[PDB]
Parts: sequence; C-alpha cells; structure tokens
Amino acid sequence: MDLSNKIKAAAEYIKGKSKYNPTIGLILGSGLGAIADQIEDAEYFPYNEIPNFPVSAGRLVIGKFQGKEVVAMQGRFHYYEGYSMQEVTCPVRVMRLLGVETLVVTNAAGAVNKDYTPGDLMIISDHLNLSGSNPLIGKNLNEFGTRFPDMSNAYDKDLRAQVKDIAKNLGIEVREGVYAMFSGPTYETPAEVRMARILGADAVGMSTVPEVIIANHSGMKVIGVSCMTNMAAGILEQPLNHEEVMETSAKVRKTFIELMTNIIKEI
Amino acid sequence: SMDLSNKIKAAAEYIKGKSKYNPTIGLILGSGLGAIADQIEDAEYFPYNEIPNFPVSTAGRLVIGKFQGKEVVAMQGRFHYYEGYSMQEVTCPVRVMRLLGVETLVVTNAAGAVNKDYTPGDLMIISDHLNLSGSNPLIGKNLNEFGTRFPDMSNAYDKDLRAQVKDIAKNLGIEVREGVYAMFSGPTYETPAEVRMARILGADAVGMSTVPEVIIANHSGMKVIGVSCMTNMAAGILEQPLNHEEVMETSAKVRKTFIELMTNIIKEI
Amino acid sequence: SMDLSNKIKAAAEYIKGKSKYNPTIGLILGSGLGAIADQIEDAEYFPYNEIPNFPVSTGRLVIGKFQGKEVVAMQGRFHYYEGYSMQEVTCPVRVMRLLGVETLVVTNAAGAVNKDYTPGDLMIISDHLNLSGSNPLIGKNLNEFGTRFPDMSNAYDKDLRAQVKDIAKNLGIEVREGVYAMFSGPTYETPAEVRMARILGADAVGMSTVPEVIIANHSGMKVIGVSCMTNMAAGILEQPLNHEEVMETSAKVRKTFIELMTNIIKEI
Ligand SMILES: O=c1[nH]cnc2c([C@@H]3N[C@H](CO)[C@@H](O)[C@H]3O)c[nH]c12
Ligand SMILES: O=c1[nH]cnc2c([C@@H]3N[C@H](CO)[C@@H](O)[C@H]3O)c[nH]c12
Ligand SMILES: O=c1[nH]cnc2c([C@@H]3N[C@H](CO)[C@@H](O)[C@H]3O)c[nH]c12
Repeated sequence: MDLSNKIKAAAEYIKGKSKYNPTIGLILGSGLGAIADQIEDAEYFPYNEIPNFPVSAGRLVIGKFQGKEVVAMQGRFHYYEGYSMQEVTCPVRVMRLLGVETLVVTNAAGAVNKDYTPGDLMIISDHLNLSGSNPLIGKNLNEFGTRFPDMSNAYDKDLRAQVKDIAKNLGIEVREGVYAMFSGPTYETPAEVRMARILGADAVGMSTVPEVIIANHSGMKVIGVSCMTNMAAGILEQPLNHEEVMETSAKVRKTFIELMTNIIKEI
Repeated sequence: SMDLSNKIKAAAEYIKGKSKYNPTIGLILGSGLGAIADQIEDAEYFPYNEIPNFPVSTAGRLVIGKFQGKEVVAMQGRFHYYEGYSMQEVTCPVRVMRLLGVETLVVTNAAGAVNKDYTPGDLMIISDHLNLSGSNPLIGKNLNEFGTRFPDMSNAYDKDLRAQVKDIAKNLGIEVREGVYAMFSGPTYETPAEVRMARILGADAVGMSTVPEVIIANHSGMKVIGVSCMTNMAAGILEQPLNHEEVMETSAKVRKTFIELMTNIIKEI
Repeated sequence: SMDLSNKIKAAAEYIKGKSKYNPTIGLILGSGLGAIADQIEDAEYFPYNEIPNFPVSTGRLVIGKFQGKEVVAMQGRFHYYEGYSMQEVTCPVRVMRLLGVETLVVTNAAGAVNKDYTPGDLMIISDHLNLSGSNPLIGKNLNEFGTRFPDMSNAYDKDLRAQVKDIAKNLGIEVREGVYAMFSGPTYETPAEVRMARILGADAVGMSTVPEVIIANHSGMKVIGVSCMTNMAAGILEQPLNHEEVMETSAKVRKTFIELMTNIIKEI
C-alpha cells in the first residue's frame, strides 16, 4: 500500500465508525487537552487501533463543540521522538479525508522576543523551518495538492484578524510574531537563540511547522496560537526545564481555553 | 561507495559505447530552460529510463552533439532533492558526465529574486551559494577516483569564467546581475519570513537546486558557471501567491535572450 | 533486536571486565594531539573493531594514568561526514559515561571566522551553533542517561572555562574564547556560508564536536572544548583550503596545545 493508500485506509476505517462530518481539526499542544475532553457526544479512536497510524496512548476525539463538528488529537507525534516527517503529519492527511477544512494548531514555545512575558499568547503570523527536513519531500500526492504549494498565507490572514477581534472583545491580551521550529529535543543554546532572533524568530519550538505545511498543501486554512511558557534559553540566567514549561502552560491555561472556545464557535 | 562508483561507470560506459562524441562542455537545464538542447547539431539522445542505474522518474534525456564548435552533453531535465532522491542520486549524472570527458559545467536554474532591485526576467550570474537544504551530496565514503575527501569551495563558481560571461553579455547588450543563490530543500515555496531570513543570510535568489550539482562538479575537478533566471520575486515581496505556472511563463518569455547569452558563452569558453 | 540501550551496555561490559580502571575524565582528541594518548601510562588498549557494537571503520580506546588522573582517550573519532548516523558518532560518549567519566575534554581543528584570530590560535568554546541538520538525541530517550529535554544553557561549563583561562595565564599561552559552528561537511564552506556563519554569531567553523557535546551534557557530564584555528575560514583570504595545511598548522602548535591539555587535566 503506497503512502496514499495507507492514508485512505485509515480514513475509511474512521469514517465507517463515525456519525460525524468534522469540519474543524484540532492539534492541541500546550496542555489544552482539556478542550478535547469537553467535546460532546464524542467518538474515540485510539492510535493503535487505526490502520497505518504511527505506533507508540493518544487518541482521536470526534464530536460536537460549540455547534461545530470537530476532530482533535490528544497526544501529538513529534519529530524528535524518531518519527519521520511523513509519520508526524499522517494524521493531518487523514483529517482532510474526514472532511476537515480548518486546522487549529496550538503549542508551547520559548519567547525569543525580549518584549514578551511568560504566559503571553502569540498568534503565529509566519514560521521558519529550521529542522533540516520537510514533510512534502518525496512523490507528490496529487489527490491532496499541487507539487509546489504556496506558503505566502500559511496562517490565514483573515482568521488571524478574527482571533485578534475575538481577543479584544474578551479582553485577552495577545501577541503576534514569527515562530521557529528546531528539531529538538535539546533546548536551544544561548547562541542558537540569539541566532533565531537575528533570523527573525519571535518564538522557538519543536513542532507545529510540519502539520502547518501539510494542512496548507491539503487545502486547509490554518490558525496557530503559541503559548510562551518560558523566556528562550539565552535571555535569563536560569536553566530551561520542562516541568517549568507545563507549569506556566497550566497557569494561563484557562484564558487560552476561553480564547480557543470562542474562535471555534465563530469560525 | 563502490556500488555507486560501479553504477556510475556502468552508466558512462553504456553512453560511450553508443556515442560518437567526446564532449568537454556539460549543460544542466531546469525545465523552461531546456530548449537550448534542441539546438545541438546532429545530436544523440539517451532517455534516462534507458541508461543503466540512472534514477527512475515519477521523460528526461541526455542530448549529446555539436554546438558552436564544441562537443557538449546537455541534461534535458534535472533530478531534484524534493522528489525523494538522495543527494547522491541527484548528483550521480554529474559523475557520469565527468567520465564522458566534461571539463566545464554550465548550470542553469529557475529561482525567486530575493534582491528587491531585481526584476522578473533578469539573469543572475551565480557568484556563490548558500546550502540551506539540510543535506550534503558528499556525505558518506569519498569517491577517490573523482576527488579529494575535503574539497575546497572558495571558487565554486569560477571567477575567471564569471568575468568572461560579464564581458560577453556586455558585448551583446544583455543586462545581467551577479549575486548569491540560496538553495532550500523544497518542495514548498518559502514563507515570507524565510525569504527575509534568506536576505539576512546574504542571499539574492532562492531555489531548490544547483547547489548539489555544483558541489559534485567542483569535487570532480570541473569548472562551473551558474546562470539563474529570476522567474518571480521571492515570496512575501509582493502581495501575490507563488505559482509554478508563473515560473514557466517567465522562463518562456526570456528564452530568446537566455539562448543568445549561453550560445555565445559556449562558443567563447 | 538488541536495542541501542543494551548495545551500549555490552560495550561497557566488555571494557569493564577487561579493565582495572574507573576513569573520570574523557578525552576526544583530534587536533592531532594523539601524543596525549601516547603519554598515558600503564595503559590498556581497546581497538574499536573489538569493542562490541562500536561503529565500523571503513582507532582505539586508551585507558590509564595521566597527570594524576585516570582517563580514557578516544584516539580517532567518528565523523558525521563519513556517513555515520548521529547515534554511531556519539555512541562512545555513552560508553565513556558508563566507565565513570564525569568530565569531557574535546579538542578539534576549526576555521577561524573571527578576523581577529590568526592561524595557530587556541579558542575556548563558550557555546556552539548546530548547523549540521541533525541531532544525536532524536529518537527514543535513554532514561538511564538523562532527561528528554536537556537544557543547553551551560553546554561548556563556565567554571571550567574560567579555570582554563587561569591555567593559560599562568602558562603564558594566548587564548581566545568564542562560539563554534558545526557544518556537516565534508566540503569546506563557501565564502558566502562563512559570511553567513559570522552573521549568525559564530567565531569558528568545524565538522565535529557538537554531537559529542550534546550527548555529554545529556549524560550529566561537564564539557571543556578547545578549538585550534588551523586556517582562516574560507573567503577571508584569496587562497583555497585543503587538509594538508590544516594538519601543518595543527603540528606547528602541538607543543603549546599539549602543555595546555596536560595542565588542565592535572588541575581539573
Ligand atoms: O524554549 C523552548 N524551546 C523549544 N521547545 C519548547 C517548548 C515546548 N514544550 C516542550 C518542551 O518544553 C516541547 O513540546 C517543546 O516544543 C516549550 N519551550 C520551549
Ligand atoms: O521562488 C522560488 N522558490 C523556490 N524555488 C523556485 C523555483 C524553482 N522552480 C521550481 C518551482 O517552480 C523548483 O524546481 C524550484 O527550484 C523558481 N522560483 C522559486
Ligand atoms: O575551515 C574549516 N571548516 C570546516 N572544517 C574544518 C577543519 C577540520 N579538519 C578537517 C577538515 O580539514 C575536519 O575534521 C574539520 O572538522 C579544519 N578547518 C576547517
């Protein structure tokens, strides 16, 4: 089965066991899994039961949310754990076949812009791929998109205006800047963070960019919000630590959920 | 590797056994630029799917014959790293052309103009390059019959030959630019942020090719001239999506001037 | 079917059962500096092609006494440009940790991007940039060595770096300090890529060191990096780069380099 058939086999499996035509995809990262656990009349598809899914826990949650039919990944597949870029982004392809037209991606990142504070929410206006790989390398899947997809509106400008307008109505302070993905799993060095600032990055992370590339190629609109869980490694004298990342993510979590619940109602 | 070396020589011996020519000039043409191969005289034709160990495509051909007093072999169609080939698969035809006798390589490509003073249709003499792809064609065991383990890259695009191209274009009235070409892996078009980073790194043009061939060319002992056609302004400069149909149309509108430059270059080389 | 975790265990098991030593300092020498390992006394030799699961060549481990310390030296390292994976390149560091190594001393030869330097200078590495395109920690995390997301704010120990500078001052050895950028290789950089490297904040460009430093820090080891500027980085001068001259410049200051290395190992 070519990668093309393997994607379709996973989609026909879910479609044959689903009452839903989900229109919004959710890749929740910054501890926003609580959003998935509030989906109504949910169907659950764990990854190990879906054919051709990446192996080794997480699950797909499909159901109702603020009048929208959604599908959400609980756990994410990461490039630093050893998965290929094709395995990392396969759930996005299956999402397209389930009917997804708008993808909402959230993550946790380190603030490179010295004007940010941990806890801030940065709408992703653009990204820099600094990992050394590309998920579209290989034979093009013509049933999904063109060989040379455009990336001038990777994070839909009109959707970004909607988030800003929604955040203003709710009184939620929001930032907007360029996200940069490193492969990981090492935290960046102080010199690499200064390099990221020079290249134009406002935040650094280890995800998001692969699925945003595939979602655009598959004909989806993409909206991305990154939660600054820490200052990037070079800016403060304290060492970076993942227990600190989850903690800061948990502090501003409720505001993040409120912002993300309102956009899905209004998309 | 020995397997690669065997398969490279097996491809060249196949071509040599069926060819009348001993070419010294090589050409690598990137799609909307392959029409100059149609002007090679009494040409021989070798489709890639008939040459042993040539990478299978997802139908490009070698064109060998006379051109402006020289004997040339032109790659009508090149293999790209974004299609899934390894770096060694992408560049192994350059090794084949070397065993064919090629001493000077003319690399052409289509690229997006990062320099805001450039215009779609301009021709850029590649003076240097930035490898931003995340791979190197020489990683692995060295092919000792072709070059050294640590090849120098200080004159990758021959300075004397760039000066000869600048004088030929001046003699013909052809405006030519000269700048640095950056290669991304592809097949995505760069984001506006990646284009601004490309300018910060010192790049005047962005493309998805050239760099791997130039590395293997210089490693093999060949001189290289790079002429990149500005088929579009790089992403984010204008308020337009980037489209492969635009790349093809601009390549087609500048073909006449591009043929006249290269035709004279090959004669005076 | 033996996982990476047990392959490293078997390598350490093989060396341990054949060694009376528990070295605390690891030496990845490469700026020539093979004489350092020659001066290891009462030494035990472990050829690479005899340690189980070590990467295949086309080198040896030296363990013994040095300046009051018990050390294990890597005589000849594995490079990413030769085709080894990032895990094959750094596997000896995992083995060195199981042998009890607490501090890693990495030397190399690099091209000087900073125009202040002159060929022959010695630069303490204060930080690095990974421009190779890979990372030796990508894959399943080895829980017995370190954490999933290791911090890299002190990749080259600051207190140790100051001790080198004190030792270099009492010895009268000139010393620079700057950032090391690792390209993949094996090509020498282009003049544009060198200009890019400086814009990125790099003072030297090389083809190694970065993978070992990442794995050493992940395993809980302190790292000292010393780079010898064997040449001006490409484009800085109007002459080509080649390996014969890198080795000539490494040879011209081996004595001075070796005074520094013998003294720091003594005072660590
Ligand atoms: O400063 C950072 N650099 C890189 N990644 C992260 C993250 C994200 N959280 C996780 C590791 O803290 C991981 O998913 C990573 O993408 C938070 N802060 C940073
Ligand atoms: O702006 C650009 N960015 C990247 N590649 C290209 C190209 C080249 N042409 C093809 C894409 O249209 C592809 O082979 C690439 O190398 C033209 N313009 C651009
Ligand atoms: O200017 C340079 N660029 C990249 N590597 C090196 C080296 C080192 N010596 C070897 C290549 O000459 C290799 O180990 C590389 O790490 C010396 N100078 C340079």
